[PDB]
Amino acid sequence: AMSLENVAFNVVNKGHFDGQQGEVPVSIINNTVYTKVDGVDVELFENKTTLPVNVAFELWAKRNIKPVPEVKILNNLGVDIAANTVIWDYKRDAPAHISTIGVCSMTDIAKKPTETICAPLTVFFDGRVDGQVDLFRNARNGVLITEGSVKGLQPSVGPKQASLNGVTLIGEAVKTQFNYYKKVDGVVQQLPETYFTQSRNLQEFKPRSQMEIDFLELAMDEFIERYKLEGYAFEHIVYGDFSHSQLGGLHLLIGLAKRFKESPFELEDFIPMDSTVKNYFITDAQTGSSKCVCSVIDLLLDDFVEIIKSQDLSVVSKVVKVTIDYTEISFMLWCKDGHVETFYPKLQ
Amino acid sequence: AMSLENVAFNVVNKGHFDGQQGEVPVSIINNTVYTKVDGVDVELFENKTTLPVNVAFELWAKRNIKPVPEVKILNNLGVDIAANTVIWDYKRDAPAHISTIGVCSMTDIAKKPTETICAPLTVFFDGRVDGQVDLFRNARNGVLITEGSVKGLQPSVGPKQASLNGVTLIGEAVKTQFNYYKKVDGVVQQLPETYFTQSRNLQEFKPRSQMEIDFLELAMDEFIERYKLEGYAFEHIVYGDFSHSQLGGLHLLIGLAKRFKESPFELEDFIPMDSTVKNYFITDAQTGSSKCVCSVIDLLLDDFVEIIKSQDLSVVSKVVKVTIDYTEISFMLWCKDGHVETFYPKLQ
Amino acid sequence: AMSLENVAFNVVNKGHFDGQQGEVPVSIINNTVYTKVDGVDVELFENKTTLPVNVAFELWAKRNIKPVPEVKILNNLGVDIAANTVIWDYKRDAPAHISTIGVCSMTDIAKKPTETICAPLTVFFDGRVDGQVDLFRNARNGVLITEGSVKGLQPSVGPKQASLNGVTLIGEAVKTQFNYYKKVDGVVQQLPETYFTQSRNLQEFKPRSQMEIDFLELAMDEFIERYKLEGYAFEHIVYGDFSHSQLGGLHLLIGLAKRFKESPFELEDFIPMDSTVKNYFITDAQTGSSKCVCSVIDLLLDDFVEIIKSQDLSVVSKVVKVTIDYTEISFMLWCKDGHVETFYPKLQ
Amino acid sequence: AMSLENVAFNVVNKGHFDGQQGEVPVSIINNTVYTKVDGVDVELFENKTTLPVNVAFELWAKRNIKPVPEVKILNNLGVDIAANTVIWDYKRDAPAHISTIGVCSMTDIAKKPTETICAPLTVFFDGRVDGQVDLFRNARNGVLITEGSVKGLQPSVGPKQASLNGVTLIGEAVKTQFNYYKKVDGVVQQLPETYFTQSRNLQEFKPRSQMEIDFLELAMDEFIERYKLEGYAFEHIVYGDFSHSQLGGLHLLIGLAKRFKESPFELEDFIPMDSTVKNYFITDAQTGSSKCVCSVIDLLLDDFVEIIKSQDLSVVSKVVKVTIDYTEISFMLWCKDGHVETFYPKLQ
Amino acid sequence: AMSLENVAFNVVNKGHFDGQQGEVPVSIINNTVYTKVDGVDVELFENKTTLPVNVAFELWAKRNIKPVPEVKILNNLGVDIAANTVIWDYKRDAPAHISTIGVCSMTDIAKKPTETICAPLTVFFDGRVDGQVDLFRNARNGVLITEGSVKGLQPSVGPKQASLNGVTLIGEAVKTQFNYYKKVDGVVQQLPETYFTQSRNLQEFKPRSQMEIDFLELAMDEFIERYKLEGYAFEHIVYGDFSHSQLGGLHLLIGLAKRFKESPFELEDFIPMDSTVKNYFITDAQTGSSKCVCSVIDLLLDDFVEIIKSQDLSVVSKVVKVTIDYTEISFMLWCKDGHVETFYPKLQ
Ligand SMILES: CC(=O)Nc1cc(C)[nH]n1
Ligand SMILES: CC(=O)Nc1cc(C)[nH]n1
Repeated sequence: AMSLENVAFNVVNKGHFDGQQGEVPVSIINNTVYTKVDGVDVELFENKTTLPVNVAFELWAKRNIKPVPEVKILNNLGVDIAANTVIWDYKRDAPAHISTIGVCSMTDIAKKPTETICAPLTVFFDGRVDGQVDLFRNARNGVLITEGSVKGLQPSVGPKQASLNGVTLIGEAVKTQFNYYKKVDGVVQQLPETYFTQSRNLQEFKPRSQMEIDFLELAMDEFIERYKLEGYAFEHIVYGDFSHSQLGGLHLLIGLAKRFKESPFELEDFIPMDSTVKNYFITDAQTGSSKCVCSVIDLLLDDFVEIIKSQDLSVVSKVVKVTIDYTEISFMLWCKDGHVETFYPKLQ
Repeated sequence: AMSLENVAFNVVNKGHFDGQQGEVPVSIINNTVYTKVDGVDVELFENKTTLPVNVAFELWAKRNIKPVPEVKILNNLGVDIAANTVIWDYKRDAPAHISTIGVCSMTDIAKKPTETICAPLTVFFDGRVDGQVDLFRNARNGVLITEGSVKGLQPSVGPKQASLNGVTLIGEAVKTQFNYYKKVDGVVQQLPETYFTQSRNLQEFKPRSQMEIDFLELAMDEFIERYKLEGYAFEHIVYGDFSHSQLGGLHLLIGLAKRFKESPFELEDFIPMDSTVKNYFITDAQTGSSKCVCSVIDLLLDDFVEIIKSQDLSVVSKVVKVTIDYTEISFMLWCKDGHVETFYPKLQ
Repeated sequence: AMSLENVAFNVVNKGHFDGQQGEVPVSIINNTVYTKVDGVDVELFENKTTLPVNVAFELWAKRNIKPVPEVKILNNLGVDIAANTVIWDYKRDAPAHISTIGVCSMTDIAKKPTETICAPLTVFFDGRVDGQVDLFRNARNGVLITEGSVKGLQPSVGPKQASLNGVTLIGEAVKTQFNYYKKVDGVVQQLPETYFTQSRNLQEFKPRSQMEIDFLELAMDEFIERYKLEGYAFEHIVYGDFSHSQLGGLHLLIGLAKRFKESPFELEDFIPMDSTVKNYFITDAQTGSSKCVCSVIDLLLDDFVEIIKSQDLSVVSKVVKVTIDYTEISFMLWCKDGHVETFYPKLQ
Repeated sequence: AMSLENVAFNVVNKGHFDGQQGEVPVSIINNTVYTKVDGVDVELFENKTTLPVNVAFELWAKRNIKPVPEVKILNNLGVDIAANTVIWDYKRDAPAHISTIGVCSMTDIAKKPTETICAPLTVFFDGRVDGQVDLFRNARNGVLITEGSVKGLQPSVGPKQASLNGVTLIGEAVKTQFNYYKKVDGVVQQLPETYFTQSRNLQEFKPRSQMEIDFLELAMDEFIERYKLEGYAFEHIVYGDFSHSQLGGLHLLIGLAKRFKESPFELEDFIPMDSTVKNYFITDAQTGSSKCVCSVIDLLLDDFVEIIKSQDLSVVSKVVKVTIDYTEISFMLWCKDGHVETFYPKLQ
Repeated sequence: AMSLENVAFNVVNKGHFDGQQGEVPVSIINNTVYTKVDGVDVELFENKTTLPVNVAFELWAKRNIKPVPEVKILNNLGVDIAANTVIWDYKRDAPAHISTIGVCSMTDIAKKPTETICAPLTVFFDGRVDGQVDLFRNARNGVLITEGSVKGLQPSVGPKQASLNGVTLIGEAVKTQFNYYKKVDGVVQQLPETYFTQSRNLQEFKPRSQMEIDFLELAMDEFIERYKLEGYAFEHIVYGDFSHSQLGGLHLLIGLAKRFKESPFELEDFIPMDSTVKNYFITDAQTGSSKCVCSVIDLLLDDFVEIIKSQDLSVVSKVVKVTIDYTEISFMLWCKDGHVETFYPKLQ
């Protein structure tokens, strides 16, 4: 017996949908769900989605509360829908996928991912749930995550981090590093060798290597000297150039983190969604240097150094393609006299 | 197990709330309730009330579908709340009363009208439902309707008409004429002698007496001659004066009905609610004669004639009070040289 | 170059989307689209759909303005989507189908119905548009309408009427009677023998046979005598019984039309959508007789007489299935001593 | 002369409703109130309540701007309505009570708390306002606060802190510690002996005793040794266990504050309201340890130690009831072999 | 070809409107603009203005992204509209001006500021754009900013700071200090000699002189001794008096910044807009001292000291007028026995 009042009862008593029996009084006003608590209305949910308020409330209550892949990974792997769960996208305050399978009567296209309506969609399967590995084997298109070996299936070790209730973390009390598998048209696809983005924040950035510790603690010229980075334009690409009206370079998150500790700046997230490469309209508060579209990627500095040092520097300009988070990221590489001028995630 | 989906199931399958088990998918968008029917959304309800959309939907689904007293009668009798029913006010597209008793968890102040929260409120009791005559006996304040006699209690015969699903009618297949009883502080009141308004429409007006048939069929001067109405200003009060910029008189619905058959006119219902006296901003389309506040009452022409002929015509101006639909209606009576100049429901 | 301003320009200048170049200023406020005309805002569209206002505006502007099958026919034939058109559902003030093909970038699942996304969906094809008969030949699932014959394919003659801009009519200046073809999994189906509903209105009902003329002009007992209908409960089923609180029978639109000419009544369309059988909460204004769920079908009286006269009257109660508008309609048949007691479209 | 424009004038010129004469131009759009300031609209208020925008604006403008009891105290004391003031609930961005007395024409149930409509409600009275102590003496149900002695009335010394414009504080320039009194059915009730919650925040937590200073500065094992807390499960209850997928214990705010200084974590306030015990869906960012419903109380560590040390530890499981903020708080006490296993505010 | 989809394409690809060709799918729901990105809706803009959502979206996309005068300066100079640009007011999340010139078809009153509709309005002109100095010379009313000399026009050196994408800053990589010019009724007006407010924040306040460094680092009595400020009531005016229920003085931002480092407090910005003098409802969290209307100005402490030391202290009370940000600011000066009691920006 699925109902708005039962979903609300579960949120109030269990912190989320937990299949418990019960009902609480609910009032819906505009895009907000309230419940009566001792005569007064208490807000349970504000709809920030393009779905009807009561439908979005139910999908949010039915969100997966285990560590799940970050939405950028699912998107890069072509995931269209999840099997019998909701992957909540905390970057967008919305369900990661339009439709559901066995979750909500309003958004369900099927009750089971074995229904033929699901065959053309890449269904997300979670091996931690009974029967989901078998459902992936029977699925025409799909992405599977597991905590271990699936007999005969060649795995892809994914990122160390996962999203647990919107908190991206590397698990200590829980497992966040999964094996990934993908099928396209009934055929298991070999996932490519890839780098992974680190998913760090500007305000709580922590270094994850000796090189990263040295970047944050050492001065620009001594770091470049220590890591033999002369001629690789790190002064522009990583540290950033704030001397002209147009802000130069600044494409690695660690470079923004170093700058942030000294001088504040505004980052306008004009397409707010989870993605491997992020685009910001940046305004440096100290200098007034700005850039409408500043592409930023959070790679471990060692990974970025390996990528830039593995390029041929004899061409004026060329597209450099790098697999990051399972997707092909195009970078624009500009050279002059055998040295780098700039290297940035190519603005499509 | 009360729920939005269960209320919606009942509306879809039973035409209203009928206590049936079942659920249908629902979507709420702004003030509208939809249900999914074969992949597409179908509108079930548009909220025109000041209550939350899902709460108003439930009270409307739980509306009384038997002939009930017209809201103007309940209001005139001081009814605050109904016992275990919702009197739906079709003039306002809203519940007639703010709160409920044993109807909806969001609006309920009590489950049974015997709860002490109900003692100071005039509760409406319906003798057609088992135990309601007995609950009126135990209630401090209340109004009771019955189809037959109540032992020891003398009845007040109500109007012939009742509202059945928003259609005011005099029943032939159902009883619409009720016996009324009222208690104030545990004491059964003596309800006053009263006239009743006829609750007719302008577009489907039917005469209910030989005098009314004669008013509609005869010319003004011969009707006044036949019923000895000279000096009673019916030319102004009932027929209406459309010769000046300000529309004169026209306070009886039968007079508006007679005019409507010949020439159309606009009636702006600027306070849309059920009331004994209605106020309209009228604009006569043929002449351009108009009046911002034209008070209109639908009395049987014989009743209006009895009222006007029972007045002292020796005073220039005075307030004439008449019990109509159990309430005191003030009329302004203007006389000159022993004859009526005007007589209208006093705009206060 | 598709845009809101271009869609609005087409509506203002062409009465609908006509592929014309141009832009007009637009303002969107809540669910309404306005355009500036000489300094003031003029309403172009009010969104009554569950889609975003600008998306619904575009689909409505791009509606098919030729006579098209009534939505009840398309639904009964399992149509999921239309090829390169929008079938506007005027009963719901919304698009008949969730998604589009080659119509609007927000709702398109494909640009051409030959895309593999369309293969599992029953696509509606219109033989009056070039290449659509050929696209039906290549489609896995679909419904085709034509004005003439299709080589090798045997046709199913559809209803005489079609919907032209929301007006259901039998064409004189345009063709409204189509040949129907349907394919399921690449195989041209044999469409079943079917009756068709007449799609008439209560307020403008016209008889379409001598029997129907006789039903409307003759008295109940002489019509039943003339057409040898004794023992078939037409007094209850067709004419209606208004003598008890629950309105008896009244399931044929012609019976409601005959009643409507004499006495008015309220029909509450509680599931407002196009369907072969309609359900109304009816309240007879004259008697006060009412029914929460009164199923009404508009069959030609001759067709209804053929159906009822082709039934075995020896069973107390049974389900009678009749193909109407290509769908299986279940009727409940109740008999006693070899005569009909009642026969109604089964409320399920 | 109460008006929207006058309320807006007071907000603009006095910072709140101050009974001043004047009007400013106002525009209402959706749930926001604006005023024209030199040709442009400036936002004065955004309605986050379930009341109409103009009504909520007026109640917020008419909010009590003196230190008042925290809403959790008023709720625990059964307060239904306030006499001639609005207690604004800053946790909910809404009025603490549905109705008013002598405040706003839309929400007023009475002008004076002596009206019989108020007799069944527990009215809040403020002794700092002339005549309110006398109104409490005449009230059938009520809660009174005073800054001093009321002759013959036995007082209850309340918490040190009060809310002043949504800032909970212990007054230095103003008095925040009141005497509390309560009446139920005309009878003055003896308020129970109680502990009080400290109303601290996680981000600005300050210790209020030597034990609390020692908890925050000392390591877990030396604090437990110093205060003889061996066998009382403080490692689980207060410090928290982050080693398993389900976060263990962590029910005292001081324990969360200590953790917060070292590692950040997410606290989802899924029922956002003021209450003695708060429930959070917690996700520890460092470990990934989480709990859907983690009940947290802010007791002074000395008070919590007194409570836990005053319990019999010979039973496996039992409900321990403790008066906190005038209300009975149930705790679940789990013991094994004479030692505590867990002790938490019982999830109802 | 201006369109909603083209504006959205520019925002997605260029970070703002940049005149680029292209379209992206857009959905408008209530007051939010979304775009489809790989099947899911991503929020591009939330309308906080009183304009229609699509119109506000376009004006925000077309905002001036160069350093522009702060809105408080434009308002103080009487600016009504901008020539061929939108000055976005980040304090109000809205356009600084109601109408536009050559920007958006919905808000344009003209395409060029030379149109006679513009003659009575004070048009803002930007000398950094070709032809704008000439348009100011031809304009009847206007305000011009330049980065240099305009032949024959006497300049006014404006504030050092400008707003760049809502970040107020003193430019290093860009010029933020402009020359200002104003015309009223075809006549160039001499701008008055003025002080400028410093436009600092409470949370990131930095001193801009040795006196300001000394105010923040020295104790109250030694700063007053060092700068010979005895008898000038800085203890009240600048430092603030938190000893009584009504918070005394505290009218200089530097005084609030000094207090903020020690004890937190709530500043309610009840008229949220950019202005030379700001009014806050302040509540000191430590003491509970509060003031409904606390006028605060951010003057450099040296400028405030010069103003207060340039006043005659022999009158009990008088209005002191000071030009600040080109506007006349009235201050109330209260003296006793030749010493200052209080000096505050006069509450109108
Ligand atoms: C006070 C009171 O007598 N109420 C009654 C009596 C009866 C017979 N019905 N209701
Ligand atoms: C399967 C199939 O034969 N479809 C056809 C054939 C023709 C002549 N039209 N459509």
